[PDB]
Amino acid sequence: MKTSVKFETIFPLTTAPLIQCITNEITCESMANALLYIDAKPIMADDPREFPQMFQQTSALVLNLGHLSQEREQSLLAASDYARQVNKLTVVDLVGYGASDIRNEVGEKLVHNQPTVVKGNLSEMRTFCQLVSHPLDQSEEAIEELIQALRQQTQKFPQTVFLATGIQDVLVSQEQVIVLQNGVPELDCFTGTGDLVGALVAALLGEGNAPMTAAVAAVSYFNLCGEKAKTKSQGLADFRQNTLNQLSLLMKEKDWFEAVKGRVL
Amino acid sequence: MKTSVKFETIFPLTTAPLIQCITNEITCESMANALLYIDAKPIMADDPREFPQMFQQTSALVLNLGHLSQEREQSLLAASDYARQVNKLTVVDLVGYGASDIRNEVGEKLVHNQPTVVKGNLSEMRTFCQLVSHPLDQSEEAIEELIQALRQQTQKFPQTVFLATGIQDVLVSQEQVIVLQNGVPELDCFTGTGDLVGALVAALLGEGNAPMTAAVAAVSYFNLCGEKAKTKSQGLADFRQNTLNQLSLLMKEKDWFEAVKGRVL
Amino acid sequence: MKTSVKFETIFPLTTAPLIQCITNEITCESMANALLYIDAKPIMADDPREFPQMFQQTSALVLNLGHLSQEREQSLLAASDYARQVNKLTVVDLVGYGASDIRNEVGEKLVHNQPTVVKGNLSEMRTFCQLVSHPLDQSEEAIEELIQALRQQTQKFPQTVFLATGIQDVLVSQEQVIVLQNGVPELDCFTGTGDLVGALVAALLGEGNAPMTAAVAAVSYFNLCGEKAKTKSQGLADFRQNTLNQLSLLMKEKDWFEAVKGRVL
Ligand SMILES: Nc1ncnc2c1ncn2[C@@H]1O[C@H](COP(=O)(O)OP(=O)(O)O)[C@@H](O)[C@H]1O
Ligand SMILES: Nc1ncnc2c1ncn2[C@@H]1O[C@H](COP(=O)(O)OP(=O)(O)O)[C@@H](O)[C@H]1O
Ligand SMILES: Nc1ncnc2c1ncn2[C@@H]1O[C@H](COP(=O)(O)OP(=O)(O)O)[C@@H](O)[C@H]1O
Repeated sequence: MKTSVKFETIFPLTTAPLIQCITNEITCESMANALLYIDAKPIMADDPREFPQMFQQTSALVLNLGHLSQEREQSLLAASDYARQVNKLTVVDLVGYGASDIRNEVGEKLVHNQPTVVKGNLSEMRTFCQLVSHPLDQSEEAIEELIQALRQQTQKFPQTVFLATGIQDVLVSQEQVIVLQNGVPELDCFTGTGDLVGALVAALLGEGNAPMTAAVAAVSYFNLCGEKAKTKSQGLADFRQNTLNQLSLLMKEKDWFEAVKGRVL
Repeated sequence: MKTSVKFETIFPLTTAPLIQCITNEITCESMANALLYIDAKPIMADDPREFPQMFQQTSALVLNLGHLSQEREQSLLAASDYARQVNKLTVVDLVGYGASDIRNEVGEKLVHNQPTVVKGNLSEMRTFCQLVSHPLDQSEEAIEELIQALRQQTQKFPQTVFLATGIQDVLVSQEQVIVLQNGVPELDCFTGTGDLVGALVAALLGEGNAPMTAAVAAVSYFNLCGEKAKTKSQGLADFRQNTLNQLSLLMKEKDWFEAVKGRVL
Repeated sequence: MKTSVKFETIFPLTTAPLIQCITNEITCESMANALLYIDAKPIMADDPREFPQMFQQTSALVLNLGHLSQEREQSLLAASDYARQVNKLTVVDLVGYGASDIRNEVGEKLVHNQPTVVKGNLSEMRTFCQLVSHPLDQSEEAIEELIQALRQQTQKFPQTVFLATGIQDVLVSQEQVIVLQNGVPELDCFTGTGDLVGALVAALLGEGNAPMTAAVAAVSYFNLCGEKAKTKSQGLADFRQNTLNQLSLLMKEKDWFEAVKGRVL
């Protein structure tokens, strides 16, 4: 990949950044492990009463829309407002956007507070951009449609980078459009791959990387962990285990990023 | 096993059914993974505000009694009523029935809404049938006692199949009594085997299988995954990993179901 | 280790003790598995409405301060009061103590009810003892400072054993001061090692062991599982898997405890 992104220097993380995750109860054990496996320090606290003291210590924040409830709604909106008040680097992951009105309402509010990164899968982001969601949507036509939609969003949210994940990943900012083409289809066959990509982005933001760099490196690294894992694995449980294991190993190969496939458009 | 159940055709699932799990926070990561490993699509949302929109999309529902709380109680009773109003295929898993009055009260209400399948372990189901719970209860006498008790229940709940899990599994409907004898004792030595069997039943119901077929195939497949896993495993963590891994592999053997042991009584 | 602690007899557990965990949602799947892997029987129920009936059945209780919320606060304080009223053996794990006032307030209340064991990492326990938390704090000076601080606490809480975990582990009671030196640094690189040590202590208390014995054996066994796991492992996911696996295997070596390193001071 012909790119401005300086991959050689991303890993290992050296500041042990504290990454606070206001996240769902389904994938949180694995999100905490992911973050530790790349030398970040996870904290999963979400009680608003702690925010003043916590936010002083954290380097970045994950606001994950998954498994909504009245309690998670209070935390998410409280953390989003507060993150805006104190300029906390923030990744918003629109898990389930489009599933219901209530999710959409909460999701829209998070994005309105102008986070560092907004993230989702193709379906969620298309829905966020008010496009139809019919895959047919991974076509070159549909990708170009979403790129344009996301570029219109970055005009309203000019300090926010948008990430849509899929067979190809689409990253859009006010400055760049990047399409990435790593990973394997088995990365859809265990729970939390999207959630963990969110946490990895936050981790890189917290270490000090620029937003598009954080997004491109997090997605690339995780997807290349999948690629390696597929070669070593038989069965999906085993494939999952190896992907998570690679988070701590792929790093050690001086030239892991040579496998990155993607265009800056 | 001399049986009417057409195992050859159960796997692989081809409709990618969306299975909604209103379940406990202990085993939910593994329930989501289980469902993905057999090509179902898990959704763990439980906020009643979403139900109208979600229920339009889901193919089957898991209502798991585990880790009760006031929030889980509202979700469970709301989902149970609504599932009845719209005839959603539903598996009720009476995790912990007998532990407390409050669990029993919630549990009874779920069963009163007449789900497709009611499930628990021997102890829970015996208690549900108002039998003593003293194992002594896995004896041929005690099994025959429970069969009769469950047959009396299917008279009140004639559209519901009952599953009691154990060394031997007991399945009772208004039409059939089946005893299954697969699995290994190590399937009691990691958390969630019962919970995942519930989710697998829902998955098969959602794909389109008849209830007793769904129950018999889910239990058999999971227990045969255990049998295979034991031959490859040393240590319980390792045994767990391999059981979960087999969910995605055993399927691929054209004749996995030849290992099924059980009588139609 | 020259010690009064009779390790030969700790494992295997033979009473299948029921250990109730009022714990965080991050590491609970693994805490339940841990307990099963050493032949305890986990129950993760935390609704106060069940306590009267549950407490009749449980052998020991884990009160984990992690992932605080208004719901977890009610459960924790309710369970702590009740455990005191009925003399339930209780392990209090001060996860996150020092992070916020609200955590501290809840934590102090748990310790004020005089549990069997209070546990945390060096940082948390130092903060509990009102010491500064700057590692510099693992020095021989800082260890001696904490020992003295903990001895002053056991004067207020003379029926409570205190455990501070780290490179070296510090155990203090009114009768003994013990420093342990097993484990490997990778035990900080997956989530829940501290949480699981808490559950293991409870498990040994529930089986019938004296408090300091329970604490010393739980910490030693878990840390020696890590030591073995490191020799078999490549990558952190893999190291985690093997540590958890060893919980069920190391036991089987007649002389596992010969590897224990530590002084009674
Ligand atoms: N079919 C695929 N081929 C290659 N990479 C994939 C595929 N599906 C998902 N991924 C990758 O795995 C990660 C998870 O993305 P995705 O599954 O789209 O998230 P979600 O869990 O929110 O639906 C992303 O980094 C994505 O690039
Ligand atoms: N001792 C055993 N031998 C064979 N199969 C077992 C044994 N214990 C449990 N199983 C199987 O494992 C699955 C889990 O059942 P069980 O452990 O009874 O559920 P629960 O977790 O609700 O107590 C069931 O399909 C059951 O048939
Ligand atoms: N660097 C280390 N070297 C040896 N053992 C360790 C190390 N770090 C942690 N442990 C051990 O692993 C277990 C987890 O302790 P710790 O990581 O301090 O808990 P927490 O998760 O609460 O911070 C303890 O039994 C401790 O002795």
